[PDB]
Amino acid sequence: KVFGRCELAAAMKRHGLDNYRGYSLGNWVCAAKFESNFNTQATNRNTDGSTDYGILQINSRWWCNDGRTPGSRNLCNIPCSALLSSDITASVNCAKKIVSDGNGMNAWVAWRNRCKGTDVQAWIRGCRL
Ligand SMILES: [Cl-]
Ligand SMILES: [Cl-]
Repeated sequence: KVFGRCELAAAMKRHGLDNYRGYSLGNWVCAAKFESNFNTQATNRNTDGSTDYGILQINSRWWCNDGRTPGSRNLCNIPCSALLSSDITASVNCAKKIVSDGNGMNAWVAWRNRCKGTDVQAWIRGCRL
């Protein structure tokens, strides 16, 4: 599923992401924009052989099981394929764990490089919600 901007903002809000660990809704929408272009099916292979999955490009090195990342963990206790669903519940629940791990949203390199220190509220501006 490719979400609309305001559609994704609403789904994230419903699942308790606005202001989670202090990160406003626009931070999460901005992160998703640059990680997946709002496509729940986005997958990308990393140099290390791990793979990033879903709307927030959650990595198989620590967070989900894909069966093909040696020496990995599955800290969200989920198959990586659950992160590609049209229903974002699994991605949101696992993102809550990630952003609580100590470095906040800097866990997402694209958030640090493309969202952090910008007008992230632009990403939810005009949205009813
Ligand atoms: Cl915001
Ligand atoms: Cl923080």
